[PDB]
Amino acid sequence: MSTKYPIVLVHGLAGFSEIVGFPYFYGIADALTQDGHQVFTASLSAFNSNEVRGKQLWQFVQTILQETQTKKVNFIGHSQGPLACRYVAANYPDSVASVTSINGVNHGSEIADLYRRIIRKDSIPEYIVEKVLNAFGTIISTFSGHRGDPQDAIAALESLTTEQVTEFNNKYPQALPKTPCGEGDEIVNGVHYYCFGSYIQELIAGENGNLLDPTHAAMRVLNTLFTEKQNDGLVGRCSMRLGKLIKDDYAQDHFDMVNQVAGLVSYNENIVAIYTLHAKYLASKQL
Ligand SMILES: [Ca+2]
Ligand SMILES: [Cl-]
Repeated sequence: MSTKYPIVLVHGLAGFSEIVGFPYFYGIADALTQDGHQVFTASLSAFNSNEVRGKQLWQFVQTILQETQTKKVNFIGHSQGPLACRYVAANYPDSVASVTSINGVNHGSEIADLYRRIIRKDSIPEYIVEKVLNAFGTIISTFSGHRGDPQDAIAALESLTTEQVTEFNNKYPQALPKTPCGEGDEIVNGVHYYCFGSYIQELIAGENGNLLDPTHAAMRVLNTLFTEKQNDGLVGRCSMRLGKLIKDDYAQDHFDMVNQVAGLVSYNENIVAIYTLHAKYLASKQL
């Protein structure tokens, strides 16, 4: 069961593989190709708007469609990636077979909102300020070797705020939940939409691998700062919703759902198998 249309993995941290030394979707393109699927990876700019990432993505896809002569692509995006995918699907539906959003910031990130308030010097209790700053420094240091300037992250997190995703969502409403925390239509203008998510949970005798992953400790701290108690450290469970829900109750953090860092995840969960099973599902729908 390989897909009719090529899979395009989409993320919003262009430069990751060059700076960090391994792919953002850790182990995923390899496993999908072992299974017979055509796989591309689109790495889009972190420091740009969602619209501008969507335009970069279209240029990427137009380019691969010329060569595969396949007409359409199946997008699999994580975090900011789905917003760029949504842009291409809304604009160029005849070129998009599906959009699959994995822990997408589809309605905004409470942590991005909080970081913005910090940079604006709103009155935030200092203990909250330190939790955010220290988690970001730990994440940024784990991947890049430097903790960064806290104004380093601004250009990136701005496009993930509830404000800026709301504005995006007004222009590109396709497949968005109607009800608070609902599902969207599976098919809009011929494009199939699917979503996956996860949230941090205290269950038994994990977390195993993740005990060695500094990003997981950062996510666990960030998790405590949200009004939405079910979240993945960066995005609240309901904010991830787009199109048809597949599964959103994995006990995983935001990074874990891309098998990071370096395959350190909770509970010896096989994250790559989430992606390979989903590819077979897409193929099963003649995509
Ligand atoms: Ca992890
Ligand atoms: Cl990458």
